[PDB]
Amino acid sequence: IGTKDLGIDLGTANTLVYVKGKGIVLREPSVVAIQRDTKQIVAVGNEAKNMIGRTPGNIVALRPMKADYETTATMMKYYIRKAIKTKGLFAGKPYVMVCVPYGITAVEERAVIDATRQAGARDAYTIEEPFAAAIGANLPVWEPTGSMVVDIGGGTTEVAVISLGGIVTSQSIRIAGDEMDEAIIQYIRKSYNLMIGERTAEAIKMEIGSAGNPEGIGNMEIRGRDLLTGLPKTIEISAEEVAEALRDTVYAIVESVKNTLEKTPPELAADIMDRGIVLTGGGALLRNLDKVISQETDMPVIVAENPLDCVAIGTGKALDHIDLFKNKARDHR
Repeated sequence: IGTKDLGIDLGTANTLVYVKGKGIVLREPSVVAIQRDTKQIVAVGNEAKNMIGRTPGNIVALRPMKADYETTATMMKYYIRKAIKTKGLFAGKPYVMVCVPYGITAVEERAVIDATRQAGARDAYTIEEPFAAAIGANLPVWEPTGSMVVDIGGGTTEVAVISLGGIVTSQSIRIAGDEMDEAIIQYIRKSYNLMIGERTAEAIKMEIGSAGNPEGIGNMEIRGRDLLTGLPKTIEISAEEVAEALRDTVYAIVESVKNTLEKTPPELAADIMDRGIVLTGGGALLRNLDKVISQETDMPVIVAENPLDCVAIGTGKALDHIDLFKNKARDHR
């Protein structure tokens, strides 16, 4: 009982490790450096970032979280080892709670667990990302009343209705932050014959992006490739245009919220109408998305406190409930 148990959120962009009794102790990019020819991972996280910055050549920089067995095991080994400052004398390895995407299958869950134990966990358990998000957002997930979370990440939006320590109904769509970026890229290509890159698209979304009602958000000067001449060009784009670019993405997200509500038992949907829907993840920060989802569902919608950290916090808080997740894993044997 001397080694502190761990919760790990291996996110698409950032990895966060929660240590029982200590909180978030590790905040590192979900990045790996591999040897360009032998495809071997030579650094992880901040160490990969530092090595990339020293440009030693013969290295390739990768974001492997969108994982295969050996990459998970290698990344887990690094993060577990780095987060644990001291070991127990009689049991030097932690129990580890691993955040996994919604809809993970049984065989996949056993593979994640195996990779985590290979990485040095005494034993390992999994928790679905929207359930971790609801726990970390402080929703009353253990009570017999309905709670709703909408976790908008990079590659997926997950919607879940929670009650009594479990997901009652849920939906996941592959429409999130990455797809907002792509919609912006495609709108600018079609409207201005201009090809922008990923950095500029993300910057546009962050600086003047919104889900609707973009009054006073402002305009931005952007640079990219004139598709006629192939030379770089600068134009000014408006928050109004960006809002129109993001419309189909936003309403796909709204549709997934509605579709989940439609599959939801009436009394749980009634509870949510009363307490409100909570948005988590980086995509929850899209200006006015809460207002748009609220307007389209006639339900209260709030952005969670600490929306970027909710999943990792909930993965750590799940350590006070290991019996539940123990039982969940034995279901998926």
